[PDB]
Amino acid sequence: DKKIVVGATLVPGGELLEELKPLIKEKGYTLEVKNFDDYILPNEALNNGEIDANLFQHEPYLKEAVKAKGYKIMAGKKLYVCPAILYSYKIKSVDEFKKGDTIAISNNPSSCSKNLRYLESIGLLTLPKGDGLVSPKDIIENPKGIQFKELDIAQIPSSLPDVTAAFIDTTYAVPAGLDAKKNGIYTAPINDEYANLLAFRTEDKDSEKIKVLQDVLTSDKARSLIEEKYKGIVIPTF
Ligand code: MET
Ligand SMILES: [Cl-]
Ligand SMILES: [Cl-]
Ligand SMILES: [Cl-]
Ligand SMILES: [Cl-]
Ligand SMILES: [Zn+2]
Ligand SMILES: [Zn+2]
Ligand SMILES: [Zn+2]
Ligand SMILES: [Zn+2]
Ligand SMILES: [Zn+2]
Ligand SMILES: [Zn+2]
Ligand SMILES: [Zn+2]
Ligand SMILES: [Zn+2]
Ligand SMILES: [Zn+2]
Repeated sequence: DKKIVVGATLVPGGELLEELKPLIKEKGYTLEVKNFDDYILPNEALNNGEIDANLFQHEPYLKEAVKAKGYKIMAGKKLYVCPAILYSYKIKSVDEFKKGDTIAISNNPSSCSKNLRYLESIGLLTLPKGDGLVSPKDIIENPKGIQFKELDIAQIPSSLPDVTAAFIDTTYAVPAGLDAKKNGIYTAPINDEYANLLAFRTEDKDSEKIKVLQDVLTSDKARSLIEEKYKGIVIPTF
């Protein structure tokens, strides 16, 4: 009734929501955060009706989820970007890549494709022109003989000792104890197309609960919380 149940991955959405509880209480609502540890279940729960909203994804991921699963869900206002970061225990600069080196990448086709294009933009390889999805099979030039290890996203943090470098979502990196200042060698450009945001059932588009959530999530308090906790790795888009 006056309870809002939001599903979220701990970092950054879960902890942001937790610190916004008092502000939500000021709007006359109680907030409960349901923790999820993966990118699949939060949307199921949302479409099932178990949660009022979720905070873990960007709109492109949601659109792909809607296409594959037929969820009746929707992206809200852009909140913050979480640029992909390339981590390494073995080198400090992308200039230090050499023959035989291995990069761990997600087996998600969109993430994989996007990661390969990041590596292209820094001159490490070349891909065919266009905007379609690319894979390691499509690499035209590969000067430094970089091999790619395609893994489940949950496995990538623990792979860092066994590979040269790895692309890891901040949602996975931070709870795994990875420090981007210490071990990050490349951060992806800011692109608000990939801004994480609140998602909710299309039916609840104009409901007060979603309205309350998006108010507090775009507040000055929300901005300062993001900046104070993540300092550079999660960037507000409001
Ligand atoms: C579940 S879509 C990926 C979300 C992740 N925090 C990112 O922006 O990279
Ligand atoms: Cl809670
Ligand atoms: Cl319905
Ligand atoms: Cl309703
Ligand atoms: Cl203001
Ligand atoms: Zn806290
Ligand atoms: Zn207040
Ligand atoms: Zn809680
Ligand atoms: Zn899970
Ligand atoms: Zn309903
Ligand atoms: Zn509702
Ligand atoms: Zn060095
Ligand atoms: Zn350089
Ligand atoms: Zn202000």
